[PDB]
Amino acid sequence: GSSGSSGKKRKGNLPAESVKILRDWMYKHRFKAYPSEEEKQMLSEKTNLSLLQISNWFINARRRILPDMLQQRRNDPSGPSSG
Repeated sequence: GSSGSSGKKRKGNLPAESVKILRDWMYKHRFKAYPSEEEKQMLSEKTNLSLLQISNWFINARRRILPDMLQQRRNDPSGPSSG
């Protein structure tokens, strides 16, 4: 037996209650903070978001959350472009 669903909508950030689902995972995997088509699709079921939103959130989230949980002070200023 096989089946599926669809949904197209537009919304800003995600609701904490929902984020928790993503974060909780981003923590254990904080190492890379990059889920797989499977991981995302899985969480999207609990958060009720769209694969697009999932990864999208991780992007900016990995700039405030990842660094907030991992707290890895790399201190490596990527050289400029000068162009």
